[PDB]
Amino acid sequence: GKLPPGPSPLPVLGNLLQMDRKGLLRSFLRLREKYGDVFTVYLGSRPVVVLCGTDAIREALVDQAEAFSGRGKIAVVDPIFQGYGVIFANGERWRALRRFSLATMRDFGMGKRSVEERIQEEARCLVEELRKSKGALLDNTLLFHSITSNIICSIVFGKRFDYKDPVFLRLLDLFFQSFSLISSFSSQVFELFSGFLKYFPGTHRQIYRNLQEINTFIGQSVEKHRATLDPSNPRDFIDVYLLRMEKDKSDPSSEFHHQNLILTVLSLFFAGTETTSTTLRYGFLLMLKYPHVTERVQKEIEQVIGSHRPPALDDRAKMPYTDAVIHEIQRLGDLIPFGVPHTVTKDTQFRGYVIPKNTEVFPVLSSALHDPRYFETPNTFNPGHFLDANGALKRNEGFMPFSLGKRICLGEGIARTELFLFFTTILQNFSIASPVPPEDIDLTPSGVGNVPPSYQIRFLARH
Ligand code: HEM
Ligand SMILES: OC[C@@H]1O[C@@H](O[C@H]2[C@@H](O)[C@H](O)[C@H](OCCCCCC3CCCCC3)O[C@@H]2CO)[C@H](O)[C@@H](O)[C@@H]1O
Ligand SMILES: OC[C@@H]1O[C@@H](O[C@H]2[C@@H](O)[C@H](O)[C@H](OCCCCCC3CCCCC3)O[C@@H]2CO)[C@H](O)[C@@H](O)[C@@H]1O
Repeated sequence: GKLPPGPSPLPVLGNLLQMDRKGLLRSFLRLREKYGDVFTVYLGSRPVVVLCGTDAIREALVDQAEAFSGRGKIAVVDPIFQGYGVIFANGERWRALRRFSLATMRDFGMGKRSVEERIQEEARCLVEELRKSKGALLDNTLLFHSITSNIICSIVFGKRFDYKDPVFLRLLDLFFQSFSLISSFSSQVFELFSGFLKYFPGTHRQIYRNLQEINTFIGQSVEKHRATLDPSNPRDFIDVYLLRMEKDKSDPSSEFHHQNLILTVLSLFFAGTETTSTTLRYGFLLMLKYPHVTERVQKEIEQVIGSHRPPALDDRAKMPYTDAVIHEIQRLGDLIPFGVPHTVTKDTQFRGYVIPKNTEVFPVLSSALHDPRYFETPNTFNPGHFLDANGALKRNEGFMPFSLGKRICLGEGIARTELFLFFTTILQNFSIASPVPPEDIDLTPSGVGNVPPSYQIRFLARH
């Protein structure tokens, strides 16, 4: 090869002068145009292989799934995670934590009720809360952050919080503030030059402080769990982990220690809230812009579910139009546009190039989600992208918003359940309106995560 082709770097500065000022995603897409679907870019000293297009991403993450199963650091959060917890671990630590997390989230949670039942109940609480606004203008950001946070709380703490609980809201505010800071231009600069910038004030110090405050709270919950534990009846993720810590106490090689507990719980909040919340927020923005689509979803809800019974996950298979709409919301939403960093786990043979062991790799998910091979109108909201000639749901190789391979989103099922039940339970009970006429609504957004514009909305009780 030897490494994939790319711009010639400077020492220290890497490919700074070949980057685009609009950000990392724009820098990558521009470089793609010159160098092709697989290229090397130096971010500071670090060479990083970038994978664009559906093929290159699948050839890596699926065809060499084990080789591309490594996880890269994110400079602004590494001082917190330090390669612990389920997202940022590698090797055996990652395998053990992922195996445990998959199994546990599937089986243990608030009131012994299933994840689906907990989401249905959160949706019922949400409908009750929206009813109280009586059609007032609101910004739905807070409530969407609240319901997605409450699902993770149900899983990990075995409880949910009232929407107006002030301590819940103080910690929610400072937690979600972190995402904006992580996806900012300043944090992208920090990705490049952290080795220098860590010695100076900046967003990285605010991100650190916010997440440490959350870690303190998680620590306090772990102590409270331990003090109230019934080993015959584990409540939630924390109880199950404590029991595993007990089961492995005599094994100093075990990953099931305190640091992995705190940071795995943090990881579930970090990965499980913002993306799901912003998807819902983006979805409702689209539903304001395209009332004919929203009307059709409501028609389908009426036909399949009706106007009394709450939506259930079983309904989704009978609702291909609504399902296609959710797919298209995720696709156009493109909330994690250049993926979460991977690494190769060994020197890796890829398209004639050799990628040394531990080289970082970015799967540019955006480039699959906008691939014109797979989506006739990639920049236009089109639920027909996911519907066949008989009006049935159709699957698409370009559709990869949860990534692919061994690192695929651990919470894809939960996220899928949340989108379906929240969208349908809301629309079953409320129509929507806003001060801005549909044609005037602007969908224009961004870093590791995408962020749509702020907007007002009215939830109008139907009946
Ligand atoms: C619409 C919502 C969501 C989207 C689009 C999304 C997408 C993603 C993506 C792109 C990744 C990176 C995979 C990779 O490394 O290539 C990821 C990882 C992850 N996600 Fe999600 N996610 C969502 C919601 C959730 C939820 C609700 C949970 C938990 C219940 C969750 C848990 C995780 C975890 C733990 C990882 C790290 C996986 C690993 O490193 O093994 N996600 N997700
Ligand atoms: O050689 C110095 C100058 O080069 C040209 O500008 C270049 C670059 O030198 C110029 O710096 C600019 O790049 C923008 C800086 C990139 C930093 C932004 C990064 C911050 C971190 C994450 C996102 C990327 O874009 C142009 C790309 O062609 C200009 O045409 C001339 O002013 C001059 O020749
Ligand atoms: O006297 C203080 C206690 O009040 C009650 O509630 C506690 C705690 O038990 C309870 O867990 C609560 O937590 C509120 C904060 C929840 C934050 C969770 C966030 C994590 C990150 C994403 C957003 C959600 O804090 C309350 C105030 O201290 C508890 O019922 C009792 O333990 C005790 O009476």
